This record gives sequence, structure tokens and C-alpha cells, in this order.
Amino acid sequence: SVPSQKTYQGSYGFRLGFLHSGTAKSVTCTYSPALNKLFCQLAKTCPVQLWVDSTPPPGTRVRAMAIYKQSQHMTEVVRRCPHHERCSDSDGLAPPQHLIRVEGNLRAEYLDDRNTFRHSVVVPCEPPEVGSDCTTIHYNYMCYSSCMGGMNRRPILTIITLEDSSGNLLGRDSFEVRVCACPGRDRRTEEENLRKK
Ligand SMILES: CCN(CC)C1CCN(Cc2cc(I)cc(I)c2O)CC1
Ligand SMILES: [Zn+2]
Repeated sequence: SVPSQKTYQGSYGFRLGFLHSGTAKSVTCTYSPALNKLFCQLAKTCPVQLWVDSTPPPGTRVRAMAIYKQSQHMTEVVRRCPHHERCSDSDGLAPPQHLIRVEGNLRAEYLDDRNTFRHSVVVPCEPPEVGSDCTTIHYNYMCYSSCMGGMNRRPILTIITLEDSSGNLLGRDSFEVRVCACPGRDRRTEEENLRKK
């Protein structure tokens, strides 16, 4: 099975937002709107914003899952490589196999799907802090795109779904991810390639 990646705002007008972090060689996480692609360093904080037009019901949750982007790989489960799944860098909550973690949220839950075997991490949907207009979730990606025996240079997408308390679909958005040593340079390069192409 391949989970849908269709953008769907749904009844609550759900969509993601990203900061404008620039492309300096020192930057650790940066988003390209032109590529709809997040570039980040291994295990570093990735702020992702949640925006809605109206308040969803109590019990609404927000799930993140990775899938391979390319058609010939979309069916393979995205997981950490044989090295990283064994490096004992657990935060006490995330299974060591999971590529995507949520940072600093005690209510995060990690799912190994009993049928598809796909991994995901889900948290309660919460209102913005007083004074803010959106809610931010901090994600970590725990392997490099290049990890041998894992992603092995294959591009992935992160799919973010807004769910009701049963896990039914309320909204969906997605973005490509590259986990790399120099996100600033790589974003600049890929945006240049795009502009040329
Ligand atoms: C312009 C948008 N207006 C409506 C007029 C409001 C602003 C206030 N929010 C509250 C709210 C609750 C949850 I739980 C999650 C999120 I993210 C969130 O924004 C709801 C939308
Ligand atoms: Zn790895």
C-alpha cells in the first residue's frame, strides 16, 4: 500500500507553513517553496507550522509519515539504516527504527502499522501559544538521505495528516525532504538546477 499524498485542506482549512531560514552554509534547516522541499542536517530541529482557518475538535491529532518519492520505490517502507537503528540515540519514546521523531512533546506516540509496517509519529493538535497565529511542531530526521542500506540516496516525502480521534482523515499536506550535511548549499544548488531546467 502507498498512503495518499494528495493535498487536502478539508473543513478546517489545514495547511503547513515554514520559516524563512535562508541558505547560508551554516544553516541547519531550510525550506524551499520553489521545490516544496525541506533540507536539514541529521537529527537537528525542523520547525514545521500548522495553520487552520477554524479550530478542529478536541482529540484531533497530527501525524507524520515518510514515503519514497519515486514511483519505483514508493512501495518500500522508509526506515533508518542498519547503522543508525543501532546507535542507541533513543530519546526514551521513539523506536530506534523510526526516521521521523517529534522533539520535546511528551504526548508523542509512535506507530508501527500492523498491516503496512510503515512508521509514523502522531501528536495531539494544540492551539497556538498566546500571542501566536499558528502552532509549531519540531521534527527530527534521524538518517541522512545518503545512508547506505536505508534511504540510500532516494528522495522521500513527509506526509502530514490532520486526523480525528479515530484516525480518520481531516486534512493532508506534504513536502519533500533531503537530510544532508550542508542544507544551505544543497538548497541553493537544487534551486539553481530548477531555474535552469
Ligand atoms: C484566522 C484564523 N482564526 C479563525 C478566524 C483562528 C485563529 C485561532 N485558531 C486556533 C487554533 C486551534 C488549534 I486545536 C490549532 C490551531 I494551528 C489554531 O490556530 C483557529 C483559527
Ligand atoms: Zn542512517
